[PDB]
Amino acid sequence: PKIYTKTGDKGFSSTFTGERRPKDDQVFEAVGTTDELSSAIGFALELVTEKGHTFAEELQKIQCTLQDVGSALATPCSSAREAHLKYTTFKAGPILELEQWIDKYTSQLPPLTAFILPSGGKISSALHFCRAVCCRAERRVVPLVQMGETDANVAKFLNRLSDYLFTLARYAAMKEGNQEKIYMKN
Amino acid sequence: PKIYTKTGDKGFSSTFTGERRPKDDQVFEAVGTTDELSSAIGFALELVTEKGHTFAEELQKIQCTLQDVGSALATPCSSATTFKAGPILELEQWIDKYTSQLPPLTAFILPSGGKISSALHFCRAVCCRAERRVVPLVQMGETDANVAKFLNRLSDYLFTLARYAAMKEGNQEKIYMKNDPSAESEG
Amino acid sequence: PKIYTKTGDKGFSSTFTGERRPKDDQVFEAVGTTDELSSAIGFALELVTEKGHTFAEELQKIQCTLQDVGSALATPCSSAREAHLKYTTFKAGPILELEQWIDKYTSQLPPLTAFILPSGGKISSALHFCRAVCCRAERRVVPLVQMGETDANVAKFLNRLSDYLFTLARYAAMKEGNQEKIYMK
Ligand SMILES: Nc1ncnc2c1ncn2[C@@H]1O[C@H](COP(=O)(O)OP(=O)(O)OP(=O)(O)O)[C@@H](O)[C@H]1O
Ligand SMILES: Nc1ncnc2c1ncn2[C@@H]1O[C@H](COP(=O)(O)OP(=O)(O)OP(=O)(O)O)[C@@H](O)[C@H]1O
Ligand SMILES: Nc1ncnc2c1ncn2[C@@H]1O[C@H](COP(=O)(O)OP(=O)(O)OP(=O)(O)O)[C@@H](O)[C@H]1O
Ligand SMILES: [K+]
Ligand SMILES: [K+]
Ligand SMILES: [K+]
Ligand SMILES: [K+]
Ligand SMILES: [K+]
Ligand SMILES: [K+]
Ligand SMILES: [Mg+2]
Ligand SMILES: [Mg+2]
Ligand SMILES: [Mg+2]
Ligand SMILES: [Mg+2]
Repeated sequence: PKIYTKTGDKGFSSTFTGERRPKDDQVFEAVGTTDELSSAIGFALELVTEKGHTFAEELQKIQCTLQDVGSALATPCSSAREAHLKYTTFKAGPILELEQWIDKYTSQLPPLTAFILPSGGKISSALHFCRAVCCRAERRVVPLVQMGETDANVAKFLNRLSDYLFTLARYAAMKEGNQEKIYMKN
Repeated sequence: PKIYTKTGDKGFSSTFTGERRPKDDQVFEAVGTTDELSSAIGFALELVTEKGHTFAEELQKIQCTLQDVGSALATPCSSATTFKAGPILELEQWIDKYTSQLPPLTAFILPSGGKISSALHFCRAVCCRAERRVVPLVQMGETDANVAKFLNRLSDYLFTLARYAAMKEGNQEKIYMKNDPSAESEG
Repeated sequence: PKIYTKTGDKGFSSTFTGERRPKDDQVFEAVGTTDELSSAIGFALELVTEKGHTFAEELQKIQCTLQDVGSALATPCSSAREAHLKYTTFKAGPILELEQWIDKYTSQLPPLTAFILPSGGKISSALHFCRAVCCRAERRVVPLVQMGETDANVAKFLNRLSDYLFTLARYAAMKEGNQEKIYMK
């Protein structure tokens, strides 16, 4: 069977529960923005792997969890059978692991005091962009959690992930020798 | 007449029909996201040309069609458009060509496979976002249905091209593996 | 302190004026998309500095002004008090400077066309992506201007910045001796 089924050609698509919705539904905005984040991370990962940083494995693990995020988002509670809710439950384990990684890098960084510019070299800049896309994904998940469609832990993970990406960007810039850019109005 | 006319400085702009709409109108959201997609493809194209891949001209032709998509979107029928299906069938022929050079997809791949493949997966995700912005305009009857079908087919092409580029470069794509640091998974 | 306060874990966040609003509120969509634009420019900047182009300094100054844009957006006029005027005020100066920079490059470039594809080399193509994200940021700020939440000059600056990014992309392509790709039917 060809990759193009054409069943999505008139603007509808399927969730994991089998429910079909218009493609501009909040579910597909959330699934799609999570995929956009994972794709941005995938490009940043290519810059890590080539430039000799060592945290590539952490970003790959995050992409795996982002697939679990996408699967949970694609399983709205309002149309989920018993057997589907195995995919709606998003366990909190990965959130705790992000906190442990944030702690690990924070020990090696200078104190964060003021706002910094998104900068610090190619990899740090890419990770700041990933961070911004992650914040956008969070904004897309918030209404689904408010409507009872999605486990609150999905949004908690994305909230914590933007802190991880911020911290990893600062870590990468420090390892490259690039000092943080601080600007204050006036 | 400089490039900055300032006619957009109060938050309104003009469609191709000359109609004034606020810049957050669904028309400009669709036009803008199609332009974002074309721009992402343009950056991927730069990486493709550096590596010497064969499909640089296909991506350039796609950018041309995306300008036609933007033109159609900027011409709502309510204030008027004809997007032919030709480009959709050409995408299908290209997908078929690359699919014939690849194994069937068995594993769930992550966005990965090299700098070029990963850039194409990002273009794929932006293309899906463009599709979501065009769907309400088609459903309202403002835009030719073929515009949404082209964007639907294009994310399939970008996915297939990413896989094809990784194969030609000899790069290992990453596959999904369950991440369960707290041993909470049941099955 | 841990950077993760978890006060955002239930879908709400803070404005600079002390409001709590849901994270999908238009204020955070605008703040977030301006941050996305600044981060995209930061990546473009790294490509520019690898070639030692002096206009890296213009891109870094723009990142600073985008921080001021974000601060203004995060300080909605509906809840601002007297001391918040330091952040709600957005003067016309940065807009006029973009126009001067646009004029500077335009006098060195071939006549303007509306039929170039996003192209012209890695730097030029990256700047065309930044331009598209800039237009998206502008779309997120215009409803806040309409609601009286944000200074009109904030949207004017983002409008002008798209034109600057377009012009700088053309200028980078020319300096590299790169032919831009042209639309064909
Ligand atoms: N534009 C989109 N944005 C976000 N999510 C999407 C979009 N299109 C589809 N999806 C989701 O991603 C899944 C796979 O996408 P796919 O393109 O195979 O589906 P489709 O567009 O419905 O069908 P087809 O492309 O074969 O016509 C869908 O089942 C749906 O859950
Ligand atoms: N922020 C935006 N997002 C998406 N599309 C836009 C945006 N602004 C304008 N457009 C569309 O793109 C076309 C060209 O944009 P341009 O920036 O020249 O228009 P403007 O902002 O209305 O005018 P000016 O920038 O000269 O004040 C416009 O005619 C309109 O159709
Ligand atoms: N997802 C988002 N999109 C856009 N802007 C955001 C988002 N989350 C927070 N903000 C804004 O950015 C500021 C800093 O974000 P931060 O992540 O520290 O806040 P939070 O998410 O509310 O708290 P925490 O992350 O500690 O639980 C916030 O005060 C808010 O103004
Ligand atoms: K498909
Ligand atoms: K968006
Ligand atoms: K203009
Ligand atoms: K969009
Ligand atoms: K935080
Ligand atoms: K690069
Ligand atoms: Mg947060
Ligand atoms: Mg223009
Ligand atoms: Mg599809
Ligand atoms: Mg404009």
